[PDB]
Amino acid sequence: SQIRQNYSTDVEAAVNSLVNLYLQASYTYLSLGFYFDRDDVALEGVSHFFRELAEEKREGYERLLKMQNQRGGRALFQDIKKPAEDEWGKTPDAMKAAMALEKKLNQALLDLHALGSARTDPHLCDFLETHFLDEEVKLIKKMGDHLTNLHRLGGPEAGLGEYLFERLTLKHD
Amino acid sequence: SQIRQNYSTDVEAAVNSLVNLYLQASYTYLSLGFYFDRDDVALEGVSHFFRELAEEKREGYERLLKMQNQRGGRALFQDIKKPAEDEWGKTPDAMKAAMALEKKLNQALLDLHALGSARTDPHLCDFLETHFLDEEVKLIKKMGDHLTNLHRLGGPEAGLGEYLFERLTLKHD
Amino acid sequence: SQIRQNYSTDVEAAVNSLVNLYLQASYTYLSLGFYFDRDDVALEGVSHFFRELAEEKREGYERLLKMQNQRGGRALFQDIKKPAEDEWGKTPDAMKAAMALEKKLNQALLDLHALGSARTDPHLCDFLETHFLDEEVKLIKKMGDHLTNLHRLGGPEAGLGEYLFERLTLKHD
Amino acid sequence: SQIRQNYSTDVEAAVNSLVNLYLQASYTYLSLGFYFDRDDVALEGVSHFFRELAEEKREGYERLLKMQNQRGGRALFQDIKKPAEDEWGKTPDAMKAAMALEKKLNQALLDLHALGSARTDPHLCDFLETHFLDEEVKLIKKMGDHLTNLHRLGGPEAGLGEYLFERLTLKHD
Amino acid sequence: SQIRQNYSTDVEAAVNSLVNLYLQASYTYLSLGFYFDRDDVALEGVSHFFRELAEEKREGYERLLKMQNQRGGRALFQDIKKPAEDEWGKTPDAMKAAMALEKKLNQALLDLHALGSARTDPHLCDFLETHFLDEEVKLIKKMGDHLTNLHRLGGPEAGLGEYLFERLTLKHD
Ligand SMILES: [O-][O-]
Ligand SMILES: [O-][O-]
Ligand SMILES: [O-][O-]
Ligand SMILES: [O-][O-]
Ligand SMILES: [O-][O-]
Ligand SMILES: [O-][O-]
Ligand SMILES: [O-][O-]
Ligand SMILES: [O-][O-]
Ligand SMILES: [O-][O-]
Ligand SMILES: [O-][O-]
Ligand SMILES: [O-][O-]
Ligand SMILES: [O-][O-]
Ligand SMILES: [O-][O-]
Ligand SMILES: [O-][O-]
Ligand SMILES: [O-][O-]
Ligand SMILES: [Fe+3]
Ligand SMILES: [Fe+3]
Ligand SMILES: [Fe+3]
Ligand SMILES: [Fe+3]
Ligand SMILES: [Fe+3]
Ligand SMILES: [Fe+3]
Ligand SMILES: [Fe+3]
Ligand SMILES: [Fe+3]
Ligand SMILES: [Fe+3]
Ligand SMILES: [Fe+3]
Ligand SMILES: [Fe+3]
Ligand SMILES: [Fe+3]
Ligand SMILES: [Fe+3]
Ligand SMILES: [Fe+3]
Ligand SMILES: [Fe+3]
Ligand SMILES: [Fe+3]
Ligand SMILES: [Fe+3]
Ligand SMILES: [Fe+3]
Ligand SMILES: [Fe+3]
Ligand SMILES: [Fe+3]
Repeated sequence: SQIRQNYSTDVEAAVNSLVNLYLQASYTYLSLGFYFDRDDVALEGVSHFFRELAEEKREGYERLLKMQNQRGGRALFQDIKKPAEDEWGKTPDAMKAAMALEKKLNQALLDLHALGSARTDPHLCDFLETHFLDEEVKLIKKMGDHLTNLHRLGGPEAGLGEYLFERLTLKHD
Repeated sequence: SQIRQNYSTDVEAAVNSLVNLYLQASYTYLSLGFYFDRDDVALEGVSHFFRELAEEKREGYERLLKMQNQRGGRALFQDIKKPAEDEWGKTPDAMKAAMALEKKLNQALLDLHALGSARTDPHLCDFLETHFLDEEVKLIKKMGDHLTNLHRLGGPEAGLGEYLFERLTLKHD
Repeated sequence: SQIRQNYSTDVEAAVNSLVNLYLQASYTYLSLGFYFDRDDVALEGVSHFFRELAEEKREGYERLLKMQNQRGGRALFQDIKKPAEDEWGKTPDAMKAAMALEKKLNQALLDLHALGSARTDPHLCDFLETHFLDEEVKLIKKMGDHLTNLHRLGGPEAGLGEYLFERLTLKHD
Repeated sequence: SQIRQNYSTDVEAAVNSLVNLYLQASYTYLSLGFYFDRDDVALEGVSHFFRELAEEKREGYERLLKMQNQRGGRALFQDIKKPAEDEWGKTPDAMKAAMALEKKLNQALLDLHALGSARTDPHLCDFLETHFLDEEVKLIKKMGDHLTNLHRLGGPEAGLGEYLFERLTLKHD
Repeated sequence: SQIRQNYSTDVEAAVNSLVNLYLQASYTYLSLGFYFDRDDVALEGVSHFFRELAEEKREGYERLLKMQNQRGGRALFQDIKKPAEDEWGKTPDAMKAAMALEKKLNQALLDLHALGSARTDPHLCDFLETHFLDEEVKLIKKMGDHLTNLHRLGGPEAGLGEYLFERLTLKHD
């Protein structure tokens, strides 16, 4: 590139990798979102919560692609693997899957930041600090809170608690 | 003081004492407030309720300090003792601690009013009547009401009741 | 914590420590603020300046506590030591104490950032960069400016200069 | 009186006495106010400050007279003694006279409250608490502050300090 | 130039020269402006006054360059010499340097006008009359006024006068 300056080929490759991980995360949330809209699951606030995450992950990979072009790297795309489950169980099972996905993304971001640090790329380090690291921390905190309220609502009266959590914590209608 | 008139040195000292008690109460509510924001407690309306009390106790000690200066006494500060617990249990345990704290503050206010009465200081007596005694009575009544609704929600289905009380009585989002 | 990821127990402890330092700084500014409101000191712009700093330090420790909870650490509180003086002298003595306090806080922030760097915690490093380091630098610059104008106003005509500085530099009525 | 209930003849008399003291205080502030408007004194902010006090003392005696009629006592007026000085010196001499006057009024209010207490007249006690005691405390605190700023401005450069205090503390034009 | 008409090569060269003098004057005011913002000088109204002059000199050289192009001359730039001092002393020393700089610019403008007159270039003569000569006269008059008020404020109480002049004559906050 006539513009490329201080941008390691290893960072360029790891940015492409992280774009595939966001594409795959977005597709997982797509599937979670539709699953909760099934007539035999029918938790619209849960569905909305995951659809909005599919959108947020989408903005993540678009931001990464834009930055790849601003630095003079070249986007390379790979096949996007289907989500790990076809059916996602009850609200607490889905939320625990989402939390494990966000931990995996957060560790990928932290590995990419360590890589950019090792290549002394402060533009890369600040881009991740600014647009990604704090957003992940807030989201994981929010999922932890939701798992804790789902657990206080669980036990023998679990169907009732699931109905209440969807109605009084999550956003709907 | 060139301004000091009818202001006993014993009232001045007891005002300093009561400022330390408010500082300590404010710090207790700080700790309650953050405890309820932990990802493994996650009751935002409970957290909000205690954070607002930390603020209200803050206004109490600032009002006492301003009055100390208006009467020509001298503020003297002491170390502020840490709150009595590091972890505050469930909503009803926290609310019972808060109620015991407000009883202790209310008795301190009532002892300071008896002292000002014994020193025939009607400015002091009216300052406490106006800014403190009725606010404590209202708050204790409100905590009594909350304890009564927590008790009707307790028993075997306690986690559910705690989730409902936070959602439908306390203020959040 | 079900949410804790890449958050060292040493950072968690040093965040608790820094919260105690902010609590103590806030309490120092409380005392400075009331001291300047005494009828025999009576510099309302000086009092306002320190009261606003008590508030700003308050926002600092609340921000640190919120971040401790977002990362999945646990707030632990200790006794808050009383301020180092009961009487704070004239404006330039108070401002030199405030400056020494802000230097000590700034060095604590810089030590916590070096610690987070040594534990490769970029969320921590960016949190301090964003919310604390530049605010301290600006405040210390402002205190340096105030000390320089107090010094040009000092000497034999010191009472006059102190009255003018409070009236024409500091905010009041 | 067909309306008089629980209103001691000694309180009625002491209310008449206190009305004469307010009339005399108002007349002292009248004289202070015009003195500072003399072409050879010419401190308009000082003049304004005392004229406003003449008005405030006026509202005091009118409030006392209205209350005398509400309780069914009978206003009795006596000759109003002229102010203690024809010329009031410099700002700090005038402010020290005003402060001594407000101390004397404050002690009269405190003696009337002790009297109403000894006659178990809680309407009287609350009337003084509500309309007089806190207003006196605030005013004396304000005069103490002004005396302290006048003192920091005094010494060999006293004419200059007096000009600055009038311009930058007191209200004018 | 296909447009050049009645534009002497000596005027073109002297316009390039005068552009270098304005660049150098602008850079002097830059340095004055930052010097007065140092924590150990701290006179914000003085700093503002010189920063605005850096801007005004900037508009001067841009106006000269635009006019050079309108007449069909060719801008030629030379190295811009650093300002004559690294530290500018107190307000009156800085203002006397600024005044000497404006005298030198004013004499350069007057020499360029005499040159354009000798080449019978009335477009040049009117351009300088309209955009430069009266602006210099007003500015020098204003600097003379400031030097006179600084001198009435000088002597043994010089630090005080400097603080007052910055606060009550110059623009700040
Ligand atoms: O949600 O945009
Ligand atoms: O839209 O973020
Ligand atoms: O939604 O950002
Ligand atoms: O709540 O103010
Ligand atoms: O704010 O009370
Ligand atoms: O909130 O008062
Ligand atoms: O100051 O908020
Ligand atoms: O409020 O910062
Ligand atoms: O005040 O931020
Ligand atoms: O002043 O009414
Ligand atoms: O009018 O008080
Ligand atoms: O003026 O009340
Ligand atoms: O100043 O434009
Ligand atoms: O802008 O002149
Ligand atoms: O500023 O022209
Ligand atoms: Fe959306
Ligand atoms: Fe969104
Ligand atoms: Fe978004
Ligand atoms: Fe969006
Ligand atoms: Fe609030
Ligand atoms: Fe409040
Ligand atoms: Fe309040
Ligand atoms: Fe409030
Ligand atoms: Fe504020
Ligand atoms: Fe603030
Ligand atoms: Fe703030
Ligand atoms: Fe604020
Ligand atoms: Fe009036
Ligand atoms: Fe009035
Ligand atoms: Fe009034
Ligand atoms: Fe009035
Ligand atoms: Fe400008
Ligand atoms: Fe300009
Ligand atoms: Fe301009
Ligand atoms: Fe301009």
